[PDB]
Formats: sequence, C-alpha cells, structure tokens
Amino acid sequence: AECSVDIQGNDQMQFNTNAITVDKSCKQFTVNLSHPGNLPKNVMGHNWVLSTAADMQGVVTDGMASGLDKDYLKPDDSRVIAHTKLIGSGEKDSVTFDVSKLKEGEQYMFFCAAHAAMKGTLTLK
Ligand SMILES: [Cu+]
Repeated sequence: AECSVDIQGNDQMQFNTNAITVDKSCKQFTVNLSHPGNLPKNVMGHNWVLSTAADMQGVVTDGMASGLDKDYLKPDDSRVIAHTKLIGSGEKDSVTFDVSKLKEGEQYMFFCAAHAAMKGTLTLK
C-alpha cells in the first residue's frame, strides 16, 4: 500500500489534484505539500486542511472570521483533522495523521484555508 501523497499548490491558485485516496490498510498517512511557481506566501501562500465534507463550510466561515493572523483557521478547531503550514513558492511542508481519525463511510475534503475554492476529496479505499 501507498500511504502518502505529494500535492502541489501553484501560482495559479490550484492544487494539482482534486482527489486523494487513503488505502484502508494505512495506519498513518502523510501529505507532502509543495508550491511550484514564484509567488511568495504573502501574495499566494497555500496550505492543506482536512475536514469532513459536511464541516468544510463551517471551518471556512470561522476561519474567515479568525483571519490572516491565524492562517484563516479557527485555532484548535475540532473539525480540522489535520493541516499543514502556509507555504510560498519554493517552500514545502508535510503533515502526517492517524487514519483512525477517518471512518470508512464518511466523506472528507481537503482545501486551502487561504483560497477555499482550492479543494478536493479524500476517501478511504
Ligand atoms: Cu491556497
């Protein structure tokens, strides 16, 4: 089984995939985020945030209210399963999480908290 994924967020405000699969045998899973391009984090920074699909809008709303000062996430938001730091071009960050925090029948989504239009699904498979 493959228990990690490499994902890119670019200067054009896009991730390079809209779907991540976590093999059901994985006990931990690592997301390796990078930022091709040349725009720095104070212009086009990206992170990677994981919640259930049902919780995404709520996380975004409360994140918006929390602002730039908090990378647009409510600190300690229990709905946020895992998240990376905000990165600019040429920078990278990885986050690892316990797959026990995921459930087989539930739908998850990942997104950038700075640019909530940048999103995709994450599924146990
Ligand atoms: Cu972003």
